[PDB]
Amino acid sequence: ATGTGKGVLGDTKSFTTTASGSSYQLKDTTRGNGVVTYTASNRQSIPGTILTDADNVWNDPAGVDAHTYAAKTYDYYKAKFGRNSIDGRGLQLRSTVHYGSRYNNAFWNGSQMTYGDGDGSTFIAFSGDPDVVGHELTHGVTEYTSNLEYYGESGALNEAFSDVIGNDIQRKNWLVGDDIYTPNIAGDALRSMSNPTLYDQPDHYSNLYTGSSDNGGVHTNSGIINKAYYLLAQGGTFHGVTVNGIGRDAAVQIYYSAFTNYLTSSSDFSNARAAVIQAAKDQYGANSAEATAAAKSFDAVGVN
Ligand SMILES: [Ca+2]
Ligand SMILES: [Ca+2]
Ligand SMILES: [Ca+2]
Ligand SMILES: [Zn+2]
Repeated sequence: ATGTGKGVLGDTKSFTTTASGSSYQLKDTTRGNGVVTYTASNRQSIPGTILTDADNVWNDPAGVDAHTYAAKTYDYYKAKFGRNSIDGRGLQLRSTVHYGSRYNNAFWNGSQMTYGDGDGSTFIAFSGDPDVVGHELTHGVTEYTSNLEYYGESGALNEAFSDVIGNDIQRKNWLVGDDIYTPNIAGDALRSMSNPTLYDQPDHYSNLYTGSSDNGGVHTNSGIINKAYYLLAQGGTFHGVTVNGIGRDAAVQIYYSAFTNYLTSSSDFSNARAAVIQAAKDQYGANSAEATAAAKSFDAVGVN
């Protein structure tokens, strides 16, 4: 069936649902093994209950966006990368919204995407930014490919790949989480990929966070890798190094191959530089403008 409804930002969209007895479930059986979206009813049991609606016009902005953006992310991976869901074999995509009460985060737990509502002040419902949905689902992609550990540089790479892909899905700007952060302030964000230090992330390896909090800085140090991706795609001169931009299309192919074919669970930033150079060589040639840009983007952020 074709359901309709407003997302967290008030925009009407359509998506696929399933008629089941007297009502419709928020369940799309046409993408892999399914896209299925649940409510946790403001408690913390997951997955919770499949969301239902009597007339297929939905009034659950968070669930509309969780469901729609998971279907769009499914379409994006298959269309862009030839990948069928998280495992490449059609894994069912399960999302739960209204997790907890005023809960200020969202996460991938090894099985499904779970989204808090936010407290209404700092955050609104987290599925409202397709780059956050993209971000969380890409944590499952990483689990099934490089399986990058979630500590230190490995864990920062894990984070950075989730931001590169989430951001690339929407393509609105160089920001992450901007649609759901601080609804009373325009143009800020959880992270910036073009200017990471705006939100207290380092943009160069010489300012790597080396403390133990946050699993050794995994949401901090991703700023360095996000900056390298930005320089590869957009180009720039940074720390004296000029990177000729190769555009998002080519950059995201290079990073996708790098992070799914070449990195492994213990990889650090140096290995990521090697993997990104290799993917650029695979795709454009050993001495191509693209392979040269890949190497310069890492020179620029001080990863040798
Ligand atoms: Ca209705
Ligand atoms: Ca966004
Ligand atoms: Ca804001
Ligand atoms: Zn993450």
